[PDB]
Amino acid sequence: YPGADAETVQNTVTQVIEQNMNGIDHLMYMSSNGDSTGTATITLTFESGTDPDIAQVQVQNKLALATPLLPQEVQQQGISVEKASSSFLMVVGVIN
Amino acid sequence: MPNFFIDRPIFAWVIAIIIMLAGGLSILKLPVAQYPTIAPPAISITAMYPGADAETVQNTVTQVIEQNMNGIDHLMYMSSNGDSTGTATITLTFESGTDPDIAQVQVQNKLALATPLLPQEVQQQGISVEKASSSFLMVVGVINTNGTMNQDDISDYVAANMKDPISRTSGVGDVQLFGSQYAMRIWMDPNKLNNFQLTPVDVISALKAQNAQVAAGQLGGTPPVKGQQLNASIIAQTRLTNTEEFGNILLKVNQDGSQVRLRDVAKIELGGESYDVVAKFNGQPASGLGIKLATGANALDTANAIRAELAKMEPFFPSGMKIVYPYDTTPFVKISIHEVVKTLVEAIILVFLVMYLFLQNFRATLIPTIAVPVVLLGTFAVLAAFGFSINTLTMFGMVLAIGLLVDDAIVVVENVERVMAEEGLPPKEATRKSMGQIQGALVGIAMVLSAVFIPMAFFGGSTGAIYRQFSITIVSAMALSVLVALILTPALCATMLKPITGFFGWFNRMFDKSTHHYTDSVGNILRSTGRYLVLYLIIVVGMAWLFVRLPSSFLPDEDQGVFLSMAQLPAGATQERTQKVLDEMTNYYLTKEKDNVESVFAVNGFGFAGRGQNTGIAFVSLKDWSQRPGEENKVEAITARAMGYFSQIKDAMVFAFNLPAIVELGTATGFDFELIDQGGLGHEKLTQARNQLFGMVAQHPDVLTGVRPNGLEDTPQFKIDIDQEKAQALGVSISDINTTLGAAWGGSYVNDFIDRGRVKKVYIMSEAKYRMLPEDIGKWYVRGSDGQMVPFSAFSTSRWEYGSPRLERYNGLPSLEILGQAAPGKSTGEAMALMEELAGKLPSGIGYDWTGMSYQERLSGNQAPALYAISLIVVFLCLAALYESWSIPFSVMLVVPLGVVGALLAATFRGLTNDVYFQVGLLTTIGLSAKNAILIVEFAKDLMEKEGKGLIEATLEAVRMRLRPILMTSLAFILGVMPLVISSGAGSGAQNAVGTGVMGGMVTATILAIFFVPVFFVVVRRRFSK
Amino acid sequence: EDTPQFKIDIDQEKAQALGVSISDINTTLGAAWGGSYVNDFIDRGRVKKVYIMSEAKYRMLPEDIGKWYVRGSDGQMVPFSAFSTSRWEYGSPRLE
Amino acid sequence: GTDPDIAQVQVQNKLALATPLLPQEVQQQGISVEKASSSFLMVVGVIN
Amino acid sequence: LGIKLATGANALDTANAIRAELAKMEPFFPSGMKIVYPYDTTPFVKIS
Amino acid sequence: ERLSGNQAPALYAISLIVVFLCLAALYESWSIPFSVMLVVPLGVVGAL
Amino acid sequence: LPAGATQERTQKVLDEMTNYYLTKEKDNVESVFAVNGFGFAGRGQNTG
Ligand SMILES: CCCCCCCCCCCCCCCCCCCCCCC(=O)O[C@H](COC(=O)CCCCCCCCCC)COP(=O)(O)OC[C@H](O)CO
Repeated sequence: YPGADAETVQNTVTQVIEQNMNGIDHLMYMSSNGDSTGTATITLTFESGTDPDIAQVQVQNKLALATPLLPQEVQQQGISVEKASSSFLMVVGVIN
Repeated sequence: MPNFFIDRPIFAWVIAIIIMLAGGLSILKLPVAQYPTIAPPAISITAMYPGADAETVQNTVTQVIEQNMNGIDHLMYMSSNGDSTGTATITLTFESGTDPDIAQVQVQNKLALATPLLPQEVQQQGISVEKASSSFLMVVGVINTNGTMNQDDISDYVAANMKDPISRTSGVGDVQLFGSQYAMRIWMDPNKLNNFQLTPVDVISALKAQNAQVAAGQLGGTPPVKGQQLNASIIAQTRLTNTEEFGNILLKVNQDGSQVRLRDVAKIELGGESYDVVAKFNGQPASGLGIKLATGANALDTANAIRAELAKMEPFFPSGMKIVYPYDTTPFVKISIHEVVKTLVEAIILVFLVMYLFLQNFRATLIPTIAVPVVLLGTFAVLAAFGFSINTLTMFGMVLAIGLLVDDAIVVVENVERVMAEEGLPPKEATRKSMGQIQGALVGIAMVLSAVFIPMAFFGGSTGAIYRQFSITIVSAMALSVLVALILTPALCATMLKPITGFFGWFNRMFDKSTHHYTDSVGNILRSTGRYLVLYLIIVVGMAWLFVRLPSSFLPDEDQGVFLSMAQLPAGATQERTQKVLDEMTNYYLTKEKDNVESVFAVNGFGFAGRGQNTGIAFVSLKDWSQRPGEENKVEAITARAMGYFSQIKDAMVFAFNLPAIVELGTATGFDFELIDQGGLGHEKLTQARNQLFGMVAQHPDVLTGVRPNGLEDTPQFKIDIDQEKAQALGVSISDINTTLGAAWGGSYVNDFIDRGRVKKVYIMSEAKYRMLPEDIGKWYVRGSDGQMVPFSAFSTSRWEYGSPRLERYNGLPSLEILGQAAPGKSTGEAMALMEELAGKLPSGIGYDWTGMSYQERLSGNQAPALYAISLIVVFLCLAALYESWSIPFSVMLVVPLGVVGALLAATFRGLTNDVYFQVGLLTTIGLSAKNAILIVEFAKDLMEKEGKGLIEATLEAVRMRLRPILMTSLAFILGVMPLVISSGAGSGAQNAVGTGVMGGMVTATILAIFFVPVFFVVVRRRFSK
Repeated sequence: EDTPQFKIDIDQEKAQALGVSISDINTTLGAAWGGSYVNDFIDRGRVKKVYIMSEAKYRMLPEDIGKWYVRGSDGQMVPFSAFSTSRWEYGSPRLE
Repeated sequence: GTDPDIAQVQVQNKLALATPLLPQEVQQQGISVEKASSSFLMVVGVIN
Repeated sequence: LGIKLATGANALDTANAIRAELAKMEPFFPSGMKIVYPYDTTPFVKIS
Repeated sequence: ERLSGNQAPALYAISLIVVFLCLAALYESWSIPFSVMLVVPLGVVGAL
Repeated sequence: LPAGATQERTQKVLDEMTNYYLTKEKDNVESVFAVNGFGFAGRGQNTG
């Protein structure tokens, strides 16, 4: 949500998406945040053994219902759904 | 195996304990729902194009979406319709068993690719893809008692506060809000706009600018300057949030310098997104929440959680705002589950009582009491393993299977008791000898019942799913009953039973004399076997007569506590007239039926055939069943009385009806006929062909009855057509004219604004009084090139034309859905064939097709007889295997007509139909009668072989030994099913359908088999001897 | 933790008093201070972005706001000082 | 062994992020993400 | 129409479905029309 | 970690019950499993 | 770094950290890849 702050992002984007992203099968918890650059991140952790592909499909389905309620700028920018990990496998530094 | 566990009772107890633990854990972890997924997955696409008519919607939205629905797997058919409110609906029905999530995501992906082609207004509104085959667990209506705030305020309150807690409640898989949050509504005034020489184009342009977001950047952001110390984020927010701020928008500055603010040419206030629908609850403004149960969630727990949350939020509501529950399916589910559990417990108690009456000792009676619960718990564990739930179908499957379980336990225990009493053996040796007489029969019967029930699970469609629930439940129960009969009950008989005047003396003497008389009767019958084969043929002919003359059905209608009633005013009727009609309906319901009706949720501007201002609905909710005694207080009687009253309303076509048995599905009665346009003949030609077909079906009242459309007829419309020559001569752009007309009379969604931390729409539309009559077109002016104001009457012409308020398509072609049902006493197949024949005489370029229920009927009719043939062949092969002969099985397959006769007689006399419960009851009756015949024939054959007895002597001994367990099982099952037959309370339609057929079948089978099976055995043995 | 935020308020009434468009003000501020991604170009056979932004030394201090001029309706330049004011307020750079 | 449904879902999800950058003519014409190959199963000629 | 096969689909089932779909279209063809099949790879599978 | 700590006791209870049932089934008695199931506290004390 | 810190101060702190790792822990530490302006707790010029 370019040009927004944390409060506006939380009120108008993260809160709207969180409402619909709820009741998905094998959902265990979800934590979201929005920074001063206008970016909202919502992370949904599912039960162990859940199929990540079907989980992503359901997340996409629920999110698409929540899209028409967001600010038009968010629609223009686009919303990306992809499986997430926290820790790096490796870092490949390059020097001269 | 029985001999293995006769000497190892502890291992049998360990197995029983494992089964009990698995069943208890599964019961603790099984979902509870009224019904499972029956209807095929249907995904619905909804697109809103405000201010548009049916042709505009169909041409700009529905046609474009329908042309881009390629590469979606397992698609059965597709239908759509765009109504005059500006809403386009496209429904994609997929083959049964399709993954709903995959289907929905595929549809969404195709629509996301095909969205850039839609009008900017449709894209800005948003297109919704969602599952349409789901049903609402409950509807939570929120009303106002004081009468301070209208329904827009209530909808905003529920959206802002009540949606989040309800959505995050455990088990709530989806929450749908009936209504919408606020929206800044701007009501323009043409007189004032012309006063300052302005246009709705100018208001749209001056509203789009303000309330934008600026990426103001960052103070000291990278790449910095060497030595920077402070880094801060710049926040530039020129936002508008109040009505006063919106009224301060500047549109013009006159020559003298004065400023023309927005409030000078408009009335700005907070309103609703749309005003099409007005919902009331007993006459008060209301909103609502459509709560849908999740996947694998417990319905009762979810309902309790929702109620607890709503009660928690009660103290914080505004003044005089309360919660009401017009619709709720939890009380019915709870009553049904309790009734089934009570039936099972009563069946176990009755088994105990009959066992003590006949065997006369407590040690024997305790054994079935231990055996049957083990089988039930194992059945629950198996259901859990198969992904099933605890719903009406599986519960009634258990109730129907409670006959096989008690039959198995009774057979084993009674055989052991008879062996002990007659041969004077100890319990262990008597059990070992007894299990050697029936252990092969139990396996043969397991195979035979598997063959009888499994093929029923291979049907297709909605009926396929309904039959699969019953088939899996009953087959699992029977398999566990047979496994337990070979493992546990032999051990219990070996260890528990002890070696072997008054009322019991009298009963014993009476039963001994009865058995003597019965054996004498059978002996007399076997001397004239030829005479009684004619009686068997007469009975079979009567069975065929009753079966052909028995009306067919799908499921019995039930009193769920609620029913519907919808009005339909003539074409052109407005919202006030429909509200008057709905108020009359509500007054009738709350005055005449005050002792039956608890609330009326009158939804104005809504409908099922088609939305509009001239239609309405009322979800009448009745009181608790305990407050509605008698048949006069049920839903059917209330509906009939209302129909009697509503026929006098000479203002609308008001008629009430009950809900379907499965709301997920539709009526499921009659046929669904679509009249497609396969030659591009237009709407007029298609309507003429539909009228011609209606004229044709009117000539066959004996085959087709109640054939009617499922859509709205053509209605008058106001045609205003701009004149290009005059518009250009006066220097008026067509874009300006179209924007002015659309924004003034249909409304425009300009941009959004942030109020109380929520992004809310901004709408501009004319004030009500300036867009009501054809004479109001001349009140609106559009600015010319030179700055002069030109009225719509100087370059436009107006006339009244005709057009459809709701257009339809089927599989991408224009369509006209036609509904109806077959005349009494005629199968729906004949009505479908007649409709196909009559639709073939219609003009060239006009086709047809069958949708929904008719689709499923074709699919299942393609399957009906092959499964029966396979079942019969497999049963015959299993019986030939068991009896070691190709001819003996016919003495066991000829008992099938015996129980069916009784089932048909009971259904006919009681005036029931051939619904699904009837078929399942028939199958269980056939299975149990076949079990009895199998045991009789096997005992006779074993006597005739091992002990070298004669044919007649062996038959007589077999029937004498088998009489008692047959009577015990029949009495126990009949008594255990009698409450279902007599039940007439809540959800008693399914109970009666399940119980009456079973009771009649058991009565006739018990009376007839004991006298006919020996006849069949003797005749077959005589015929095929050498 | 909470960070200072340089809130700048645009007096629209004064903006039209001097004949300066709000759209022009927004575009000038965004492009000058936050940088604007205009379009792409081909660099050695790879598509890369084109960015426009103020030089570092002109977007550092709060008084650098008044160094930026926006053309009025009649073609006369107007500084941001003539139709805007700014203040410092605290806020959260990232809410959770 | 890859699931074609999930493969198409992921491909289209990644495409949805690049679509805003494409020209307007491309989007107006319409982008299609089919799960098929370069070879033809069959051809159905129609003549008068 | 050059028909391609969705990945993971059965060629013979798809060909049967297409040939059954066309049978619903022939009745409405304007006089002179005729469906001709100049290329098909499923008959080889069936006959082999 | 909280989930593991919460579900630890049920694991021990079900494991002990299953071992007792298996011993009773194998040894055809309710008393020999008891004689064998009283030795578990003698190993757990050592582990602790 | 404190709220409102700039890139230079974070880079100075990261340089201190790298110098410590490569001087005090030169026996155990082999390489330090200091990324300025990046973190797992949100982005910013005060983080590294
Ligand atoms: C202790 C635990 C025990 C648990 C046991 C549970 C077992 C339950 C398993 C049940 C699993 C079924 C799920 C399937 C669901 C998808 C079905 C798809 C529909 C199409 C099928 C039509 C068909 O395939 O149906 C005909 C096919 O055969 C048959 O039913 C087979 C009959 C099986 C007999 C079993 C006997 C076992 C005892 C032997 C000792 C073919 O005929 P068609 O119906 O296709 O059409 C006919 C027209 O000629 C053309 O239309």
